[PDB]
Amino acid sequence: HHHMSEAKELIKKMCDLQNSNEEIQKEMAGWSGVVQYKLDGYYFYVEYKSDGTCEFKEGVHSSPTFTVVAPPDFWLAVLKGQEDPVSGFMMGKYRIEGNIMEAQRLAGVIKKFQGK
Amino acid sequence: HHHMSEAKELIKKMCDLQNSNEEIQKEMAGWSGVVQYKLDGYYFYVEYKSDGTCEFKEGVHSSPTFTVVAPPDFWLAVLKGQEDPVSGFMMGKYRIEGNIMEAQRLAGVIKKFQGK
Repeated sequence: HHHMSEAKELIKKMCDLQNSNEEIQKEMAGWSGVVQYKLDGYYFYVEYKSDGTCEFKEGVHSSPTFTVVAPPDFWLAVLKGQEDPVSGFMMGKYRIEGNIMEAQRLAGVIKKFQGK
Repeated sequence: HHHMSEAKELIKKMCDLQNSNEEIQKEMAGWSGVVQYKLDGYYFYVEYKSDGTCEFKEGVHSSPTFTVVAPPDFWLAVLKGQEDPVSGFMMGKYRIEGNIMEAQRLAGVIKKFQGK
């Protein structure tokens, strides 16, 4: 049964798995932010908390770290490891709004030269 | 003596310091990419190698990971820790072209749910 909300449902399942798994939480800890998704009309976001837990939220956040705008079938395939999001991005299979991660990467590299 | 190429000269000094410092290299290791700078007419880039070393290059790379387009005086202040690039970005004090880092962040989070 093919249906367009499967990608959303899997992101939700993965939030439940993240919040239930002590090892994933430790790997995600140390960062806070919000990823907004727009999958053909389905609007939802995941808030990531610095304790490595997260929260799946319906709708649209007024100020996310970044936004993924993608076809649901392609995003599902990405979620299941059938498709690469880096290479997919380079080829234009979806789009991204937001550069705060580039800015944070810059800030962190600069940090290492502080006092030298 | 105020002059517009000081920010560039400091990035160059920091590449020399990175390549001379065993501890910064270990912190930078594991990632490869290219950051292109455009500071009022000064075009130069830093290639980051996965061994944590780098290379300062004159001109323009045909395909960078991302590009920083900023006023040189503001970028100098950022380099010296007098100005915050994250908050600076949010306020529109400079701009960034490229979203590959958002894409890589997505790929890495997805990785943790592989086989679960």
